[PDB]
Amino acid sequence: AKPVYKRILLKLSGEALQGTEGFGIDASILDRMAQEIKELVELGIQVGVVIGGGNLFRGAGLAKAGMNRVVGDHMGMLATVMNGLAMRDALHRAYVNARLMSAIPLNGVCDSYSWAEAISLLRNNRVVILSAGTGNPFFTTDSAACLRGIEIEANVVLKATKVDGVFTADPPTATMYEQLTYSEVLEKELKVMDLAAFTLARDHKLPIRVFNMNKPGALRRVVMGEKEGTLITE
Amino acid sequence: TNAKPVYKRILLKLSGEALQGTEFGIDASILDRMAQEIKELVELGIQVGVVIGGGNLFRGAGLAKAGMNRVVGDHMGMLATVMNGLAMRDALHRAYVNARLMSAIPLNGVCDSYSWAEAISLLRNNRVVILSAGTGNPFFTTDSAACLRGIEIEANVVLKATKVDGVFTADPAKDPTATMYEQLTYSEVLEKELKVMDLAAFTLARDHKLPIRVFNMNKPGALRRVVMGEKEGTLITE
Amino acid sequence: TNAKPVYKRILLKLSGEALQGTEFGIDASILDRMAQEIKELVELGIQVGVVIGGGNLFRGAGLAKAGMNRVVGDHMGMLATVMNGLAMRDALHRAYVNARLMSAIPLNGVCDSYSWAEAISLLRNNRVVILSAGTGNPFFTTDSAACLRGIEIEANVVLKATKVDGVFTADPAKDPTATMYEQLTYSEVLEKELKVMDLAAFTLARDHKLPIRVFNMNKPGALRRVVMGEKEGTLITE
Amino acid sequence: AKPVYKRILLKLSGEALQGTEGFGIDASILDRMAQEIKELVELGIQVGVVIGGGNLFRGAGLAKAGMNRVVGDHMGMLATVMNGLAMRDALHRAYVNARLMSAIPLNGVCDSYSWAEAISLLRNNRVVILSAGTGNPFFTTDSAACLRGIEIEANVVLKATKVDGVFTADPPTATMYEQLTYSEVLEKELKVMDLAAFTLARDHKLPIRVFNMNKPGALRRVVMGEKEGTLITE
Amino acid sequence: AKPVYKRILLKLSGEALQGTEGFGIDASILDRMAQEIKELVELGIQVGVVIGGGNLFRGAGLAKAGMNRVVGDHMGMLATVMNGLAMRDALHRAYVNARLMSAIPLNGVCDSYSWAEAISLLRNNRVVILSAGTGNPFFTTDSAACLRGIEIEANVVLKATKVDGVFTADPPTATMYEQLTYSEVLEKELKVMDLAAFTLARDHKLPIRVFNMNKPGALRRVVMGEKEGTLITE
Amino acid sequence: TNAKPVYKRILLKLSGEALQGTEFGIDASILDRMAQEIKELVELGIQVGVVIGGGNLFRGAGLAKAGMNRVVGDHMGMLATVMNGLAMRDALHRAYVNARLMSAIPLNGVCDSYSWAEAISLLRNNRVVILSAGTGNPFFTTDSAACLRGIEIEANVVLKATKVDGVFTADPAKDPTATMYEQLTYSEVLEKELKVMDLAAFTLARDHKLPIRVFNMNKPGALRRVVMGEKEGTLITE
Ligand SMILES: O=c1ccn([C@@H]2O[C@H](COP(=O)(O)O)[C@@H](O)[C@H]2O)c(=O)[nH]1
Ligand SMILES: O=c1ccn([C@@H]2O[C@H](COP(=O)(O)O)[C@@H](O)[C@H]2O)c(=O)[nH]1
Ligand SMILES: O=c1ccn([C@@H]2O[C@H](COP(=O)(O)O)[C@@H](O)[C@H]2O)c(=O)[nH]1
Ligand SMILES: O=c1ccn([C@@H]2O[C@H](COP(=O)(O)O)[C@@H](O)[C@H]2O)c(=O)[nH]1
Ligand SMILES: O=c1ccn([C@@H]2O[C@H](COP(=O)(O)O)[C@@H](O)[C@H]2O)c(=O)[nH]1
Ligand SMILES: O=c1ccn([C@@H]2O[C@H](COP(=O)(O)O)[C@@H](O)[C@H]2O)c(=O)[nH]1
Repeated sequence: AKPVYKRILLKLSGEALQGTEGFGIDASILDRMAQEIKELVELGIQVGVVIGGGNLFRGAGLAKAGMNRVVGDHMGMLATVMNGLAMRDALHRAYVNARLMSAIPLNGVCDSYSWAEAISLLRNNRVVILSAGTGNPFFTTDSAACLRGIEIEANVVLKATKVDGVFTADPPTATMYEQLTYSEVLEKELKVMDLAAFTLARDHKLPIRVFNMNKPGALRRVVMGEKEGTLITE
Repeated sequence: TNAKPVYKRILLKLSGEALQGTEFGIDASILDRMAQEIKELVELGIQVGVVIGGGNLFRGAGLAKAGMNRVVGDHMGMLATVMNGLAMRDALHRAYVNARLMSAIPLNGVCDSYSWAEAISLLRNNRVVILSAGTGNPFFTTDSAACLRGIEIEANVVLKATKVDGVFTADPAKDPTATMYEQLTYSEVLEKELKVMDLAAFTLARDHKLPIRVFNMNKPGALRRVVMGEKEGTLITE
Repeated sequence: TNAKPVYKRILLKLSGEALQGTEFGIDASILDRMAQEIKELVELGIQVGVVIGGGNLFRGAGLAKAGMNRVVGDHMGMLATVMNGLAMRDALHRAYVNARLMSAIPLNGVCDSYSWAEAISLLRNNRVVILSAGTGNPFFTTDSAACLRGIEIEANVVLKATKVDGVFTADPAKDPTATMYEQLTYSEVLEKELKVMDLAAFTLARDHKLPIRVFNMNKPGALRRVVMGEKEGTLITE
Repeated sequence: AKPVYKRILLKLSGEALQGTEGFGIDASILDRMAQEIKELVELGIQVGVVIGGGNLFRGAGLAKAGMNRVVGDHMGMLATVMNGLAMRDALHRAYVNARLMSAIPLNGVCDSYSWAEAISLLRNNRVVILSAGTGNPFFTTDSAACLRGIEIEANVVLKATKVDGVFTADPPTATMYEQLTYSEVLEKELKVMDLAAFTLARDHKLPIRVFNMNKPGALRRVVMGEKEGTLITE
Repeated sequence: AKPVYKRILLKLSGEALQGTEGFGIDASILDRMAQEIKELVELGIQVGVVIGGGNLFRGAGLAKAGMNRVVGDHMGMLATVMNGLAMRDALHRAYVNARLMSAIPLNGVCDSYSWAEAISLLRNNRVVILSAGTGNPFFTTDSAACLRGIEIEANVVLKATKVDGVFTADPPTATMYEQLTYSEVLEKELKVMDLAAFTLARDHKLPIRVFNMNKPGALRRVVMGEKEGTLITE
Repeated sequence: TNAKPVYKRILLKLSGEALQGTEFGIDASILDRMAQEIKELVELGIQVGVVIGGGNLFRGAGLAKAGMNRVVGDHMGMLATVMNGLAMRDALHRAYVNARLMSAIPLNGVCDSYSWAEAISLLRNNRVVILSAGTGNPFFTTDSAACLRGIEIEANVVLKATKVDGVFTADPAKDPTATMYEQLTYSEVLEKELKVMDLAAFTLARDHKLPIRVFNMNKPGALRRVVMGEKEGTLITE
């Protein structure tokens, strides 16, 4: 029983790093993720990680309050660097080789995203954390996850949510799909990331796997080709 | 009326805490009000350098206790100040106030990299200069950056904006015996072991005779009072 | 005469193709003419942001088919836009037009690194701002950058300068049935599956109600016609 | 029969990468060069590569058309980065470790030229591609080839041209020299790169070898000390 | 007899690199230091080096002459980069893997200080040279030595002076202490670096060892836990 | 009186040696005087670009003989020019002269990164532009940078400021037969094998017809004499 993927693009939503308070970053979750990612690295799986920032700031949210949307999005991107920073540290303290890259240059703190460098790091079994998403306002980290996934030629984009997967509707009667095609998602107007991102993933045939990052072992199951979450291909 | 400001150039240190205003994150309404108060100083001809905190988001020390490497915790803290500096600058722009955001740690694209020469030139041109990422080094606080930058830009005084009317004998929101002084010397702040800033900062401010006035920025118009020379906060001189 | 421009700020997207003008490379005479036309807009008080293409030199997709890694192909394409931006800026300077070249990917020394705050400040100061390297990311086109930057700088409209009078029903130089519309809605450009820009861009322009006018830049004075509100090209609105 | 050089500075003229049309970049040529350079790397030869840009833009040429010479030269230098980019990729797809450096910082795309880094890469058998020449206008990549050659202490500068070597005149009667001294080149006013470059190579005793990059195996022959092209020393 | 420290922060004062003239940099001293540091690296000791600049420029000194103190300090910091440059080279010519980092970004010349990178280099037995001190005016390299020492979690800060150690007064009757506590230093107003630095080292319990860098083998003795110089702890 | 400068834009190359003035390091009083002389040129409407040497601190070649790798020696030399550029800029600021320090090798924070477009814009705005780190490449001297930058900014002339009245037949402080010419052609400087600059530089200046005037900057007012067209130093033209 060997893993089913060689290189993956793990997308961690920012809310996944929140404690009970539903804000900031929660050490315990980060520490557990480091252990789960550690296991994948040992399993020979190359891991690229795109991290969210919504647990701190959402540009759109700041804009409604009156702020210029672009500055709000810059803050949001910065927030992802903060999460990337905390995640990288959790990885290092777990003795996992990891490099934090940023689409927005932040000398000293981490390194600027570099495709060539990124590929070289992955081939050398370094966990590469991609922060600041796409580097542009008006986008989400989901778009960065798909863009970076395509860029590093990941076998799949693993979207870690707080739910088991894709449901017929936000789960009383709602059931969970095990597999879907981009066509069926759109057709039924199912909820799987932002349209710009999904569309991007579709046009490039980047398969997506929606799974629950709170269910311990879920991540491992997904890479081991075991029944877990929903697969989106076609 | 007829009165004129007592300072020509100041280093205003906006504490992160004071940017919270209930519920963490940033309180838009507070930022919007500060932009109006700073706007008034600019119009009054006062050159303003602003060092902003980040404790309303992250404190390295706090993150370290949770297990994180202290240096990475401080880097996050410094980044948090850039986030506040970003929000503050925007509030300034939307209030039609010319402002630049400089960062101790280069984050090119989102804001300027701190530059002393540039900073002086901007201040002389009546641009509000926001200094973020504090000193750029871990193991320090923005209070140290406020004193360092204040000395660097040759500010006439460092105005520490906080949530308390001044320098108390103990945290007023936790100790009912809390009492604040209206005047203190660098010395008295050493014998009375009073809290103003981390000794590292204070000492720097002392050796260079940089006066410090602590006031509450939650008090609308308090900053203006300070600048006009009216009874507000705690003055700390030699 | 008596007429005034209908736009105060525009995002002009100069397609690489239109910079070819026979024989690949860049056609000096075309650049020189564009500088004169843009010069006129600046004098008319119109703030101009320019997103320039690179397909007259390299197209990532094209390089990929030849065997190159798509990402490196797109990086070359983006660099190609910087080359055009460089030539265009120079044409602007030699025409005595204040202009800045910003690049999505920092190439410090040769040109400025794109900065939103800086860009707005330059536009307000009547500086022509040239945006190169498009969005800075592979898998996108400059058309996406034109829409993104247009939204970013709050342009009143995106003017797509091409080699055809407007949005045809098919490539006019290859299909004799080719016909262009004078008006279309984001919707009609979806039902009629008409070609304007990559859906990625268009969609962005739609969600933000950024109007788009496609015109031929090979037509001397066509840009001026657009800006003055005269019949030219294809207008795409909501 | 082992190679005769340990570290070399390979100078590829921009026109060498042009297809039949005599413009842009031709995949096939790049792909073949990657194979030839691959062989040198395996032979233990450390390779530094200075690439031209004249197959895209020549500052002087742009200036005559009316452009400011400095901007024309900046475009020319950028053109070399484009070639460096394509060449590096050809190297990677041929499974050859290679790093593209630039005298003009281009964050993300490639790395900024760094002498220390360059030496370290060469010692680690990484092909180092130097683009943007000297970084200054009013110079040619030939000057960069000599400057970088001296900098990395290359044993020789291999100037790859479309000709077998140095002739008595641009080859009907013209014959090819097998060896020359800097003195004889100047004396007879022979055509071997720009004066600024040649002079630089002379003052530092940087030997030069002019050879035909279109003649398959020529490069290998030159490094194997076999009769090929012209040698310039003294 | 194995060494007593694993990672150290070696602080070289700028005057230690001066020749007889008492100015500039003296090759011979640099060459000897490279040999002594080489030995530590081979002994498995991870070495971080903070270098001074007072052998070239002191901001305070330039200020008295009329210059703006900040610009004077920038020159002073630059001076440390010059020493760092010369020291790194001495290390490379002695075949010691070394990287020069700077708190003030100096593209091409060396690398910008990076904590993560620094730790990674030390773990890989690379001598890391930290120049431009803290990067801020109004500080000394002694403060940088303590700050960087704490940052890289060095076991001790070795302050190399022109004296055997800490004396009761600048050595006729003055005697040398073998061990002191931060409290006794302050209490007796003993001379051990700047207050800002010492205080910093104290608050973090960073032990300090003052020793003579001119006494050949002194450095080795200190790392071998042999009687040498003064220890400052508590 | 009634006289006007003969140059509109010059490239002033301040040799490191001339910054020594007894005892190595920099002589504050010399820097202060130069600031006053340059101040006068700026007021006279003359645009000034300044390329500064570093030999008063480090010479790569010199360091190499001692055993250091030549490239690292040259990097130190270039850094030395940044140190002089820093001191010179400050002397200019304290003399109330608008000045920018640009460096061939980016040292962001302490000074601007050299930028041709920026440089021209600064000169046109009467800012003294100081160019440090010479050409940015090892194996060259600041004399080459002076000629290169001079050509780049289209200076009317390169003024080589040294410690000798002009171009002598041999080092005047070591050879008593030393004699200087008042006029020379690029050719004569080749047949007479006279010393002005490294052939690499000179040749560049020749091919572009960049005139060169060598004068002593230890002579108070000599720079002004040159600019006013009065007998001073050695003129080297075609
Ligand atoms: O490429 C990107 C990615 C994210 N964001 C901003 O950063 C936040 C990151 O949070 P999220 O993607 O986790 O929701 C977003 O809300 C948004 O404001 C962008 O502007 N661009
Ligand atoms: O020079 C500085 C300034 C701030 N900080 C960090 O960033 C936070 C900024 O918030 P504050 O407590 O200064 O408001 C601090 O808690 C600290 O962790 C530093 O590391 N260095
Ligand atoms: O955001 C962008 C913009 C452009 N390009 C690349 O650069 C070329 C720019 O030319 P154009 O086709 O947009 O004119 C494209 O073909 C493409 O390969 C990108 O990778 N990303
Ligand atoms: O250091 C250099 C090297 C090249 N170039 C420019 O870039 C082009 C590169 O092409 P070439 O050297 O292959 O002819 C030149 O024509 C020239 O315009 C420079 O300005 N400086
Ligand atoms: O963080 C630092 C370290 C040093 N210096 C300056 O650089 C010189 C370095 O020499 P020293 O620390 O060896 O005395 C100091 O004199 C001072 O002017 C600073 O401004 N900040
Ligand atoms: O383009 C340049 C300019 C200067 N230098 C170095 O820096 C020193 C600058 O001093 P100078 O002799 O030009 O005054 C030179 O000795 C040399 O080692 C270079 O490497 N390249």
